[PDB]
This record gives sequence, C-alpha cells and structure tokens, in this order.
Amino acid sequence: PQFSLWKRPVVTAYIEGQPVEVLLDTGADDSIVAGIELGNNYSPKIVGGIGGFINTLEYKNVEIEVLNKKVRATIMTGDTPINIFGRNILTALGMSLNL
Amino acid sequence: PQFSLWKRPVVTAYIEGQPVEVLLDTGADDSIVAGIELGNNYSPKIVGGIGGFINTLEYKNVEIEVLNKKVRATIMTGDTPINIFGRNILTALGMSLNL
Repeated sequence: PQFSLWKRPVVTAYIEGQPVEVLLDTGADDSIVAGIELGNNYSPKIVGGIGGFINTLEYKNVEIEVLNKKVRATIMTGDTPINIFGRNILTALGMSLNL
Repeated sequence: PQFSLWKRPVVTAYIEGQPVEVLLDTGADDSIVAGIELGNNYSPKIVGGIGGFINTLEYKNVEIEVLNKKVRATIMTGDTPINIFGRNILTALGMSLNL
C-alpha cells in the first residue's frame, strides 16, 4: 500500500493476538507500546524523544501481524502517549520512504 | 529518491540559506529545528512528544530547500535533540511511505 501523509499513518496491528492502533514512525529507532502485558522475560531500557526520557521494558521476539504480514520483532512497553512502530519493524515489513 | 530505513533517514536541508541535517519523520505532525534564528514574526507553540512537552516559536512561510526542491513551510524553533521534518514538509515535497 501507500501512505501519503496528509493524515497520520496509523494502522491496527496484533501483538501476540491483541489489537492495537499504532503510528508508523520513520523517526523512531524502536517500537513502543502502552497498555499490553507481555510477561516476565524483559530487560529494562531507556529511550529518549522530544520532552525527555522514558524507562521501558524490552521484550524480544514478539509475534506481530500487521498489513497482513507476520514478523517476530522487539517491542518495548512503557508509558507512551502514542504506540509507535519504528524502523526495527518498518524494515522487517520491507517499507521505504520514496520521492 | 528512496530511503531504506536501515539507517535513520537523515538529509541536508537549507532553511533560508542555512545548512542543517534533519531526520525525515512520518510520526511528527510538525517540523522542529534547534540552532536557527528566524526572527520576530513568531507565535509561541506547545508541542507534545514521547517524554513530555516543549515550548516552541512557530514561523509561517519559511523558505526551505531540500532534496533539490524548494518549498515554503511552517517551521518551529526550539530545544530538540535532533532536527525533525514532519508531515507538514513531507506532503509539501510529495513524499510517501510505501509497502
């Protein structure tokens, strides 16, 4: 598909079967998701953006289906105002920015 | 041109004759640059991020040259770790995210 950017590039994904609305984000190195519990095999992390820093919990090899594709990808959970799939996932979908 | 996203999508833009490196950012509504001075025709803005909010100064109709094109866009100035071109600049340019 094509996202033309007049509006935000927002889709629904399934993360281990749970439906989440996520923002496709070329400006995020990582993917961060608020309000889902991925269990106990995590490593605590710090990520920055505009406005400071967050403590996240890093989960490896999590199962996602989005845009009718299926990937296993690293997901961080933390207190974010918007769930973002960053370049770790965009690349695995084979997505590019074109002009 | 095509951006693969294996590395952050970072280009040199000129904003009123001045060279800067900017991340092309699909998850940013607006465009924020640190270390420009654009003057006194400004309106103060609040812009939400992942970490918190920043106060910025917004300027309308700024002349920008990037990727061998020239555009007039709204640019906000402030304390951002990295310089962002958001969707207001990507759609002016005609860029899309493709799958």
